[PDB]
Amino acid sequence: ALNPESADLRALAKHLYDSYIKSFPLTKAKARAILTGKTTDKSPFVIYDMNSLMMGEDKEVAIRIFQGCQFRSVEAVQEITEYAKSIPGFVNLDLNDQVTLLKYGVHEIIYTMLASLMNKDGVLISEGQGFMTREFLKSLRKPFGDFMEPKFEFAVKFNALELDDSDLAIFIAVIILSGDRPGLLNVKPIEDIQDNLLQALELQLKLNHPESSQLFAKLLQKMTDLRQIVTEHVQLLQVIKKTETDMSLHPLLQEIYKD
Ligand SMILES: CC/C=C\C/C=C\C/C=C\C/C=C\C/C=C\C/C=C\CCC(=O)O
Repeated sequence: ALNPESADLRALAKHLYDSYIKSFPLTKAKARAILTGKTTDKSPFVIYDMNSLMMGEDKEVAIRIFQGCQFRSVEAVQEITEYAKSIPGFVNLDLNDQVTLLKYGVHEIIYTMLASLMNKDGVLISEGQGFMTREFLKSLRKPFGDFMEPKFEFAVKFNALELDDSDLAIFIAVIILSGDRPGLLNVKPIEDIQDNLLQALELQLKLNHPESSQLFAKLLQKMTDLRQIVTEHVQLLQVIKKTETDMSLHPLLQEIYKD
């Protein structure tokens, strides 16, 4: 009994999933397959101590690792940015609002997808070839040992929803196209787009998780969690700025944070 109205939403869902697969080299599906011994050819090298770290590379630890994450983030911003362009209506919006939606949405999206590469013990690195334990990270020199812990806590709770890539594709689209962003010139156009995006997600979740009662509301509530993650990460950098005057925060990343 898929009426003609709902039929339009499915088409949107498929389009986004398609652009999602095409913009992100390491999907949750692949991540899970690596993480759960579902292989012998895609198993990762593990880093849990200083020795394994150096035995893993095939300037100091804490700093070297931080610069690393910096490189990746910027790469992610680039991937998320290319995904944005595929969202119907996004490029058609005011150029300025396009920049605002990205600057405010990029990190909320990065933490959402990061969960895909995490389990309670650690996180995949280098496109899945490596796996760095939570303990190792939670032990790095202060205050770097506090950088990852908050994301892990999100991940663990967030992964309980058991969402797959097709679900995520729409969710992250909903995140970007949010009219309540600071400095938006024309909120209306943006809200019209989020409206059917939320309509797409709801059907998507409905059909794909017929048993999960109120999955739509549970997922939307998680959006609060992402926000706090961003908030405290920000003041964390402010500290790193002061304590490490010789460390360089990538310009692209520095531009996103003037908010
Ligand atoms: C361990 C670093 C070395 C290589 C990186 C390879 C893959 C990266 C994947 C996971 C690494 C762990 C965290 C990085 C993920 C997101 C960035 C973390 C915080 C955001 C920092 C920011 O953008 O300000």
